Amino acid sequence: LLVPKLTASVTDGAVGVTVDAPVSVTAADGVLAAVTMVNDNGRPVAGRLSPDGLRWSTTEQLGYNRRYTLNATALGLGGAATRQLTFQTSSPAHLTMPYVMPGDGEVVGVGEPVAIRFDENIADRGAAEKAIKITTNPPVEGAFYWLNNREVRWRPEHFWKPGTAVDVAVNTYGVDLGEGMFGEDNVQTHFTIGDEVIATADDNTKILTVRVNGEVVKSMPTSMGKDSTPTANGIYIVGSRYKHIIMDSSTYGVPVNSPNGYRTDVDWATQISYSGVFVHSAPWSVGAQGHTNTSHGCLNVSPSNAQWFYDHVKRGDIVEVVNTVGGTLPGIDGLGDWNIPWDQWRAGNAK
Ligand SMILES: OC[C@H]1O[C@@H](O)[C@H](O)[C@@H](O)[C@@H]1O
Ligand SMILES: N[C@@H](CCC(=O)O)C(=O)O
Repeated sequence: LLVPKLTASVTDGAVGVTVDAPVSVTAADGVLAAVTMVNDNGRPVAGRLSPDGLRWSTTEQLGYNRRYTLNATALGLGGAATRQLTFQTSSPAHLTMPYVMPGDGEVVGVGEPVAIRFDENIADRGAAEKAIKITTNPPVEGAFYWLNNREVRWRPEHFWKPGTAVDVAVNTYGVDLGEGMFGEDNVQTHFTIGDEVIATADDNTKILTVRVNGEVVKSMPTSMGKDSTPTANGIYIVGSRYKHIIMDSSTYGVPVNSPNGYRTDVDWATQISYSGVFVHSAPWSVGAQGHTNTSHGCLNVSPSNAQWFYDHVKRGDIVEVVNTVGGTLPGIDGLGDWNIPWDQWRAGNAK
């Protein structure tokens, strides 16, 4: 009695069809007897019909800047219906690829933020935030904050609880991130929080004390930045580690040949700020470690203590510096996120 009906997720003649979602077709009062989608070159798009014959959907990534033609026929006891629909997908001016840290499957410390760094400036930060889905278990409140025009961070109010699972789905493919810039692809990463490791460098004592789940496990004499190039106070996130590295002040904005410049090969170096602070082996200053500050800002320790730090501290662990004559590490350093007050971080800066 009733003629079958076709309903597609696109309209014939549409332009700017976004490719963040599959294209589908549904039949009512009948079943789908044939569904094909081809691009402007005639090549078919992969799809799948549901077992009950009522719903077809694309099953592969749809492309930017394509003209697709969908042909569908529904058949029912009451007759047949055929439709042909042609539509154009989004045509980006630019593409941007996101890069996520930390790495997939990593175990990181209680200070590790989620980091999503785009390779282009993001004109619509809110669109980017909306496209990033963070799952936590146990669930905890967190929020986004932009360090610069390309990199956004997500973290909770307080250091993570050990044993928390964190899942990051950056679903930017087909999403307009402003001014015609679209996501180059999706990215999906997962990590876990390990032991709580917090090392405190107190300028009053010139000791760097490492605590693991609240217990003191190591007490390292240190020499921090001299009064003219002091170590900033505050909370530092542990970054990369190196068995050896050439520390080149030009990497951190300071000409080597300038008064505060340097180019030094050091062993057992753990990065704790993008501004170039490391914990590292300093055989030349062992006499001053635990007594006086001599460095350009780095936390000088002994060879054995630097190796110990390399072996026992991981990305996302915390170093807190207190009581120096320096200022406070900038919240937007790169590893300084925890120095931003929570009310300010939570409010964000997407606008
Ligand atoms: O996503 C984590 C972010 O926190 C920063 O401390 C480090 O650069 C990486 O671990 C990353 O950029
Ligand atoms: N490092 C160089 C200058 C580097 C730079 O300007 O980036 C020098 O002092 O010799």
